[PDB]
This record gives sequence, structure tokens and C-alpha cells, in this order.
Amino acid sequence: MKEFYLTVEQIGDSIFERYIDSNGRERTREVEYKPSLFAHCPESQATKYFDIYGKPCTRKLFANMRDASQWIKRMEDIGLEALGMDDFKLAYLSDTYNYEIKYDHTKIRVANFDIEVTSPDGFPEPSQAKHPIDAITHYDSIDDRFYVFDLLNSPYGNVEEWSIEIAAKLQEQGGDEVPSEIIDKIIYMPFDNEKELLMEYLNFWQQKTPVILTGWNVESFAIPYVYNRIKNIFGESTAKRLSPHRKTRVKVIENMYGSREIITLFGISVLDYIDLYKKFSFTNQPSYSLDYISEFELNVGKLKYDGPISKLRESNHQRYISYNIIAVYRVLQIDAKRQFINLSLDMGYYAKIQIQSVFSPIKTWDAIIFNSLKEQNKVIPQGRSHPVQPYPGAFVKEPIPNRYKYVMSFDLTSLYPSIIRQVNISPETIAGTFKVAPLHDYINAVAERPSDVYSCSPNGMMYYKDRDGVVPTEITKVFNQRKEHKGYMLAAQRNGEIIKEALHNPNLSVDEPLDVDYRFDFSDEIKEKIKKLSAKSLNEMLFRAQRTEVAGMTAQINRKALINGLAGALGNVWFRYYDLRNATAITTFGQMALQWIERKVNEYLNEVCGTEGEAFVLYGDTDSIYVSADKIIDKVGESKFRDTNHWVDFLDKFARERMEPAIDRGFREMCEYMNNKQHLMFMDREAIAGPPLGSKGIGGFWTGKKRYALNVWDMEGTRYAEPKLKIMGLETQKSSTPKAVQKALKECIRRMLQEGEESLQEYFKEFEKEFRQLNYISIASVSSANNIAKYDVGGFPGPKCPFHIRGILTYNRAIKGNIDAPQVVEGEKVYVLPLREGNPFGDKCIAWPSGTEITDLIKDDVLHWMDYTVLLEKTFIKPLEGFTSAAKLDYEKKASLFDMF
DNA sequence: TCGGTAAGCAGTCCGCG
DNA sequence: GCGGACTGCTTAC
Ligand SMILES: Nc1ccn([C@H]2C[C@H](O)[C@@H](COP(=O)(O)OP(=O)(O)OP(=O)(O)O)O2)c(=O)n1
Ligand SMILES: [Ca+2]
Ligand SMILES: [Ca+2]
Ligand SMILES: [Ca+2]
Ligand SMILES: [Ca+2]
Repeated sequence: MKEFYLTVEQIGDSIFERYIDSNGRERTREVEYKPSLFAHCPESQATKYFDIYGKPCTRKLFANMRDASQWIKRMEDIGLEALGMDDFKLAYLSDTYNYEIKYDHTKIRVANFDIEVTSPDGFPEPSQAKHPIDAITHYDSIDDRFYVFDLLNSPYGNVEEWSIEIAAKLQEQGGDEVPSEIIDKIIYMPFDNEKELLMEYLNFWQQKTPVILTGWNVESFAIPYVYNRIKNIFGESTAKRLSPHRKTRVKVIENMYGSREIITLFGISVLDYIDLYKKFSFTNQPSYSLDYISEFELNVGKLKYDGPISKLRESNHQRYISYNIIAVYRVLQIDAKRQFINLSLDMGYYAKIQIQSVFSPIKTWDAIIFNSLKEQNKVIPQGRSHPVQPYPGAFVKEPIPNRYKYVMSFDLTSLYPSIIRQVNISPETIAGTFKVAPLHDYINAVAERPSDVYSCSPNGMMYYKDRDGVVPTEITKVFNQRKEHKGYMLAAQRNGEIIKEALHNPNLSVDEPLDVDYRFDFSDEIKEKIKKLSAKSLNEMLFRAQRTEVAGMTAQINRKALINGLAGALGNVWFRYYDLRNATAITTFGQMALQWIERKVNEYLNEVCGTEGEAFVLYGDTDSIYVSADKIIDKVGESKFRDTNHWVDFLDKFARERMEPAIDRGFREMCEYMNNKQHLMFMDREAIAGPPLGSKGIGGFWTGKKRYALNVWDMEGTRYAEPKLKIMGLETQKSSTPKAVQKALKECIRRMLQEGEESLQEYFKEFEKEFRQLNYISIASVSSANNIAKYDVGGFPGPKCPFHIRGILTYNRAIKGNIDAPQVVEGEKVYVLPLREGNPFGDKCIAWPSGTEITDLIKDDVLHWMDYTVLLEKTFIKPLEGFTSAAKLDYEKKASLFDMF
């Protein structure tokens, strides 16, 4: 097989590399890598190396990496550019793996671990590590085994061995319900003392050294705790055995309001799953506890135990250990679904970076562009310092707040990357500038044509047309990968709908789910077999189709995020290719494109309808337009349609056969106007929305920019078994909105769009009547909580204290002196409830850590004093009033003359 | 929360005769 | 009470 790296590090003048050799074996080597950098040289001097602007360079080969770094410093002292890859390990990888990396995940040791630490005096601080580590569960992907290290004797209690037999039993038999599929994969090791546990753990680590190390909060808790605990018991040299090169560094992670420490383990790639999830999931969750995320992702119940976690080991060591094992498995289950590790490996190896660098789009693109340029013996520029400067972004149309009955949306494919490719925007393709007119003048095609030679953006920039820039070349590659995965995602989505349809008529039989590839549209034969399947088999197929769709979503959305990240990196001062001329060339072209096509779409539809000056485009945001289709439907007449699916088909055909060609003609003209390199503005129909045929539903409404709701029948070619609400921006979509209130507001919206005003009024009256019975957690608001200290003046709110921070201060006073009470963690999320006048907490609200029950010490009092009236007004009535006033509807029945009978 | 801009709403403070 | 200046937070792209 072709070799591939696992990890790479620079330690002084050596590169330390772990890799898989040509026989599939893991190896380690230390290489005295001699880096090269570059200086500009005279034109009359033969070289094969040129900078990106075509200026010749001489290569400087250094005796060692320290010499190279010192040279960079002296070049700064002199005032001359030091060119080339200054991150020497990326240069090493580029020299050592000068081909597209083919990696084999089965050879990569991926470790998932979790530790338990009993602590009587609150949260066990990793930098102190003053409490024994009393359990470690460490799953190894190569062995496919859960290694359980269990401390039986501690100063906080002596316990009996954990029983795998009890662990396997149902909770109803007094068991822990450790899933049967992992029972035979557990290797259980009890220890008489913590010193022996840790020594054995280190020997095990040495034998089975993680390449990728993950788990939940491992980077912020488990790793620093284990490192510091071993350091405290045994000394530094022993703790450094967690690094295969025996090198570690305390790394200070700074943010706006403070800092924290992590431990860098040289020769390991730490991908904390909480951070993978935050980056790649595209969710914003009210809590990031593993129990909360597990329930969200997997629909598994919370891990149930009695009493505080600080007393769990002593009271129920059996459950304590079982829950540590289950916690490790939950992360593997989330990964089996989401496939974030797979994604990270794919992107890291593609870019030729340390796998952990996938967190940095700047590092990722720097490496991609570097490797690309190096292929042509081109030399990258030195990074420079720049002041942070604001720059303009997208255009968003102000909508007229209203109901909108029939709506068709259109959207540009991968807009910013398409602009980069169309215009040819790159550091080395800048050709010059032209005299800019107001943007309105380009939108309306009255400005002078910018150039007859170069490709232009309405910000004034011109670009070469003779050859593709490196940024367009490399962005196109990732764009093409993204397109492939999005195809698989949409097919799985369409396949899911076929199964949902068939589930209306399940057959009474015993059978099996069909063996199919859900990434490809089902054939006629498959469709025929599906129509004969039982509900059991159909539901199993639906689950599998949906898992396929999720895997496709992960692969496609994050490749989209990467290419959009390159457009944004051009506006980040730390990017080697930072240039506000290029960043603004993209965003300004985007503003023009949207408003240009708004004009063209209005012109086309006014022509087909035989009107002038009427506004068909009701809204647009960045790259999408929303078109009122009422007049199109009305030209046919609602009476002429058999059912909802009939007018949806008609609009689908109208959009594909009439509107899309008009839109294409409009953009081809714009391409010629800007003299662009290649026409790539591809705007396709996105959604078809409207009320069910014959109903009183309103179809859709807008309240303002980035705030609307539509009843969608077809989305990007997926014809839904049942209409789907597309709600953007409204409170139903906000993590700050209470869970039960999101649900209620969504149903109000469903009723508005699908059934009408009377149905909405019926539901509102019931909710208002019953909501006080809702569980307190389900009606609590949620907020991130920053700067608790800033607003804390003797335990009371300082000037301008935010509402949620006020709540935290109330909580802090209520739990004062109690060492065991859960503390609110700066920067994390809290639940917030309003409190009625004259409550014993002395303030108008209280807040406590999100994802948790409020402590038993004050729970009773919180429940008794919760202000349900304020809660309802603020989270439910106020947003609903906004929806209904926009839609010109009443949520309560107005008096009429009939009341007189 | 270590890792592009536009723009919405909640809440504080305080004016507005 | 409602709006502007401002902070804080959270979305849509
Ligand atoms: N984090 C983000 C999200 C979006 N955008 C910009 C660039 C996108 O091209 C544009 C429109 O975003 P969309 O969500 O409509 O997605 P794209 O058009 O990029 O992709 P798709 O092909 O899915 O429509 O907004 C951005 O700069 N950064
Ligand atoms: Ca735990
Ligand atoms: Ca788009
Ligand atoms: Ca059937
Ligand atoms: Ca869009």
C-alpha cells in the first residue's frame, strides 16, 4: 500500500512522524529535516522558482529548522520578504507525501475515553487534580474493545468489583442496561490502588498509543486531569508518557474575557468530540451535556441515578462504572451517525495537515494552496500583519410584512465559490482597477461597461482572464467533491419519501428490509418490492435511508462550509492571502447578482402577466429570491386543479421550463456586462409553497428580514409525503426559546399556514388555559452567560446587568456557602425563569446550569414562585402577536353581530 | 467561547413636556 | 409606553 502519515511534530531541529508504512505497519521516525525558504533574486539569474506574481526567487536550503527561523527574523530586521512555507512540518509532509493521500482508517488508532473523579468539594479542577481518578473507560478502534480501569479502594470509599452480569440486565431487573452489543467487548480491570491503576494505564497507552484521541470534553477536562494527576503522584517525566515523543506543553487558550489551559500532547491528534460537534453539526443546543446531546441525536433516555454524582461511587459503584462505559459508547454511537471523525480524516489528509488543524479553515487552505503552488515550483508569499478592518457583506431585501399564499423560491448554487470561479478572484490574478459607479447603476445596467479586457466585480476590481487563479482552481476541486455528496444526500432524502408514502399501506406479513444503496434513487423494481413490505421492514428501511441522508449531509455541508470559509478567510488578517479587495470583490458582486436578477425576474413575470411595475420578488437574502406565485395559479384558476399535488406539479414545470431559462438569460447578460471568465451563476428553483388545496391556510408569511415561515410541498426536487414547515429566524428556531414554547409556536404556525385563523384561535385558547402544567424546564428560557463577574457587585446586579446574569446572581445568593451545589460556569448556558413579586429569592428571575434539574435545595421554592404570566407573555404571546399581525390574522376571536344571538 | 457579514429581538437606561 | 443608544445573544446567509 501507499504510505500515509498519522501525526507529525516539530521538536527543535527534528521532525517526529508517526506513519503507516508500505506494509500497513505503524512506525515512528525522527528526521533531521532541512527546510528551504526563498528570497527574491535578480531577473538575469536562472531559477526554476517563481513567486505567485511571476518574480524569480532563489531557494535557500538551511542546515536545520532553527537556522531557517532565525533567517526569517533577520529578514524582518533588514526589511525584506522571507518567502515560502514557514510552518516546516507542512513542508515536510508536502515533500514526504507528494501525491494524493490514500489512507486506510482501519490502521488508524482512534481512541475514545472518559474518566470519573469523585469530588466531595465541588467540581474537580483539572489544573489541580487533587482527587483520585477512580474510573477510566478507554475504547480502542483497532481492538474494538472497551478497556475499563476500575479503582476499588479510595480515600472516598472502598467498593466491590463491578459485575458485567448485573450491568447487562434490564433496569427493571435492577440492571444498568449496558447494550448487549458491547457486553462481549468489555475488558474489565479492577485495581487495589490508584498508583497501580495509573501505572497500568500508562503501560496500556504505550502499547496502544492513540493517533486520534477523542471523547466528550477530553481536551478541557479528561486529558488535563489525567496528565496533572499523574504529574502530582509520579512527577513530570511520568506524565509526559502520554506523549509518544515524551513532549508536552501547557497551552493557554485565550478568549475575549479570560483564558484556560489545555495540555498539548506531541504526537497525538486530539479531536474533542464536543468541538467536532459544535463545528460540524450545524445545531445550536441549549445544553452540551453528553446526556442532552445523546437524547437529541439518538433518542436514548437520560442515564438515571439517585443522589449527587459525588456520592454515586460510594452508594452505587455498580451503576457508576456502567454509566462510565455507556458514556464512552454514546460518543461512538453519535459518531456512527454523524461521521465527524471520518470527515476530519478526509479533510486533513486532503489538505496534508495535522488532523487537528481541520478546526482552522485558515490553516487548511494555507496548506491546500501551498501544496498546489509547490506542484508548479511556485513560491508562496510571506504572511504579513494587517489591522482588522470592517467590510461589506450580502444584500438582504426588506420584505413587506404580510401573508403570502403561493411562493416559489430560487437560489444560486454555492454562491461565493461560484463568484470566485466566475470572476477569477485570486491573489495573483489581480489585473488592476476601474472607476466605480454606484451599485444601483450596475444593477440597472446603466453604468459604463467596466472592462473590455479583464473580468470585473462592481467593487472596482479587475482580474486576468488568460488563466485560472490558484484560489479558483483549488476551490473548484472541493466544490466538485461537495456536489457528489450532496447528490447522495438528496437521493436518500427522496428515497425516504418513497418509504413514507408506502408506510400508508403496510402489508400484513413477516419479511426483511431490502438490501439497497440509499445513496441512489430507488429503481422501479425496488419501488415495487417496497409496496409489498410490512411496517416493520419499512420503518427499518426508513431509519437506514435517514442515516444515509445524515452521512451525506455531514459530508456535503462541511465541504460547503470549507469553501465558504475560503471566501471568508480572504477577510481575516491572519490568512496569508488576506486582501479586502478580493473579499469585497466577492461580496459586492453578490449584492449586484441578487438585485440584478430581482430586476430580471420582475421584468419577465410582468411581461407574462401583461402588467408593468408590479413586484413579484417579495424577498431575497444573499443568494436567494422568493417569488409570489398567486397570479400564476390564478391565471389557471384554483378550480382547475385536482388536488394539491396538481398545482405543485404545475408550478414545478413553470419554474423549470419558463422561469429558469429566463433567469439563465439574465445572468448570461450580467456575465458579459462584467466580462467575466466563465458563467457560473446557476439559479435553480428551491421551494414550492402554499396552503393545502381547498383549505383556509395562508401558505406563508414574513414579519421582516430573516423572519418567515412557509408551507413547503417540494424542496430541491424532494416531493414530500406530507407538507413541511420551513421556518426561518422565528422563535421556534431559537435555542433561547423554551422547549415547550417552540413546540406551541410551531403548532400555531402550522395551523396558520395549513388550516387558517379559526384553527389558530382554537389552539391558542387551549394553550393559554393549560400551559401552567408544563414542566418547569420545558418553559425555561435559555441563554449563554458571559461576564458574570463584571456585573456582580457584592452578589447583587451592577449597572446595566443583563436579565440572565441577574438570574445567575440570584441563584448564587440562594446556594451560598453550599460546596456541593452545581456552580454556574462562565461562558456556558443557563436556564432562566421569572419570579413573582415578593418571592424569597429577592429578585425578578433565577438562572441555573442548562441541561440540569435545579438543585433540590431551592427547587420547591422556584416552582412555587415561578411567574407563569410573565413567562407566557414574553416567550409565547409577544412572538405570536408578531406572527399574526404580520399575517393580518387574529389569535383571539373578535366580537361580531352574531354574539347577539 | 481557539478555530466571513447582516440583522433580528430582549433587556437596560433614560428621554419624552 | 415606546423609541434610541447600547449591550448581549442568537439567528440567516
Ligand atoms: N457561513 C457562511 C454561510 C454563508 N455564506 C455566504 C456564502 C454563500 O455562498 C452564501 C449563500 O449561502 P447558502 O447557505 O445559500 O449556501 P451556498 O449558496 O453557499 O450553497 P448551496 O449550494 O447549498 O446553495 O452566503 C458565508 O459567507 N458564510
Ligand atoms: Ca461521568
Ligand atoms: Ca445558495
Ligand atoms: Ca403495501
Ligand atoms: Ca440561500
